Amino acid sequence: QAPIAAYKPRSNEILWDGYGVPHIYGVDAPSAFYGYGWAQARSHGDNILRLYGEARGKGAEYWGPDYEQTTVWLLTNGVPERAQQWYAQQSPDFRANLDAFAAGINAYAQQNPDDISPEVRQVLPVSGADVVAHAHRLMNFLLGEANSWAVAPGKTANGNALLLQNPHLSWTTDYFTYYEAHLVTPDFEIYGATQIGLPVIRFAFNQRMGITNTVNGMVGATNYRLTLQDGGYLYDGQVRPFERRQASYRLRQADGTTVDKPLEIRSSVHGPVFERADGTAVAVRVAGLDRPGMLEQYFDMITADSFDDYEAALARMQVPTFNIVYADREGTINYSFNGVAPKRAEGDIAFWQGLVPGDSSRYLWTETHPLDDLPRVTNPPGGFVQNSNDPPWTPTWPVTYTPKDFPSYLAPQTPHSLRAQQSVRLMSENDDLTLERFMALQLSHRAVMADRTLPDLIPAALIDPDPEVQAAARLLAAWDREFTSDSRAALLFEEWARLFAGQNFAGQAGFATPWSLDKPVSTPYGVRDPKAAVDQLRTAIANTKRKYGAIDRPFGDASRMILNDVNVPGAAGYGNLGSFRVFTWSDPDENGVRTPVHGETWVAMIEFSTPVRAYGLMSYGNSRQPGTTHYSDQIERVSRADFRELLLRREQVEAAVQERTPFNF
Ligand SMILES: [Ca+2]
Repeated sequence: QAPIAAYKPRSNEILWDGYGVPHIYGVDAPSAFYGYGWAQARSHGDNILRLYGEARGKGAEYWGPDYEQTTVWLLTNGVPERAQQWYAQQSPDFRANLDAFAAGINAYAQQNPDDISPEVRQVLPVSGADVVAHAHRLMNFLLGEANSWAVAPGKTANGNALLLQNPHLSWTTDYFTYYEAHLVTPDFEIYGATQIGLPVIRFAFNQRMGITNTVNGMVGATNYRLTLQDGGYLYDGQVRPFERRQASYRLRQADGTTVDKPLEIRSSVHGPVFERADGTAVAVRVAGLDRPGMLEQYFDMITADSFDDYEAALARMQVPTFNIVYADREGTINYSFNGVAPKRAEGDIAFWQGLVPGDSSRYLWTETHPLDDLPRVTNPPGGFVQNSNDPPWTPTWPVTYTPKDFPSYLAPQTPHSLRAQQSVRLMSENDDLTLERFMALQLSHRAVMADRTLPDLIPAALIDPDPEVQAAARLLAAWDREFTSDSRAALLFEEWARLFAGQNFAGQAGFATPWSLDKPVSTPYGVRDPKAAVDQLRTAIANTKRKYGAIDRPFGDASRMILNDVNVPGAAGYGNLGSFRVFTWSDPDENGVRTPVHGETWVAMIEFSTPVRAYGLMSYGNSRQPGTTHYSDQIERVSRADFRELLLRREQVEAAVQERTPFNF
């Protein structure tokens, strides 16, 4: 009935487990934030310092030409200055948490100067405002894939909600690195993953509740085509002069000196002006520049004492983008299509994504939608919600709204990917779910596109006079259509699909029966032009041999996951082919070996039983500092889908501790 007793820390300490996951215990909130900053510095200090240096607008100054483009971009959009403003505009209690986090990073570096790379030492000390700037850059001035599931009690065997956290970002891009951690104070507990440098956990759960995120592509900014005339720009039939402001920055030279570079910032009524290569003057207008509370909003959301508290925090509209999914031990699940969306009187999403006329107040929006204007689903009749980056039109099944219920500029009405179709199928078709079964369904790696095309392609290919084309057809026909390590037909099938549906597998032109929202998990279907498709198979056969050495190389012999000296077989594949579990394989090297560019990173599954039970893995480990043993130590488990029990209970943490860091704050 009531959740288990909350632990009351009596001293400040980090207890590290065998995978480099910090469990940070603080006697108050600022102590916990300090421990967290320390931990992030230990695990990811070099890259965090680099990113903070950038968000300062000092990339060019610290590291030179390779960082200049970002510096100009951030200074033109006023990022470092606005961050100072946002910092001052924080509530006093939350500002103190940001200060403690920064102090934690500084203290780590001070105590361990040998762990900080020479190039990023000049960044120190860091400040609460540096923290705010990085978050500002990440959310506003930086598409990524993810899956998300929440399952209501009545859909489960035990009667407790289930939650999947499953973001698919790059395995290399530094600011997209996820980090796993656990924070405990007398007043709250949070477990989960977040991007390095963020002082709040974005993929969080505790004994009461949890949330996950996916990219919705919230159209938060407008690009306005300006009509230049007589030194200014035409607007409402009149010539307006630009606002002009002289700035400057330092650029590091090869000889270690810096050089002063002038930067003129021009602005129209819309916002700062950029000149494109072709000569088009474009004004960029970003919504939600006046929303300083995004970090505190996430923090209040994840530490909410009830669903009502959660929703009230969400409704602050300080988080500019993202689909957000929620579940709790009380049994509530919710999907929210979130972000800061301008109110507009006309135009669909395509109009607002292109260049909008910058010559008229007709297109100058000034207000944004409250939470209640955006697509949301709570405790639907189907007993689940999902999003796999599909437009928000099948977040549950049966649906609870249609496209007509919302302004046409909020979200597209384009065909749902085969991954998103699988997502809906896997939840809706299963009842009486256990955590074990939930996890088994997460591993789904079906070549759904093969189900949609092979029935037409095979017989067409078998009538080709080329015996090699015939052999390829039989190879494809014998395939179980799963992306398993041992599959001899999967690589060939991918190569054919690159032609049939484009290099991203999203092309629609080749199906016989087009996608339809009336049949949203069984269209598109069929091969429109079978003879043409056979010609594509012919080309694909040559492509497969060239890339991999044969038409029947085992999928997991070519597809490997390789970190340090760990090299294990791959399984699952591209989302747009229908694989739910995603590994976006790179192009092969000269030996036909390829690895994930993006895909599964932080993967966690939580049952809100009492106490909660949760399992997870992090593909690229919990640290990327040179010399760490916690980079390649999880990938072998990933290759066998061997998830770790995630440990939130004090006795569990104490039994797993491999390193103890007492701290003072
Ligand atoms: Ca050390």
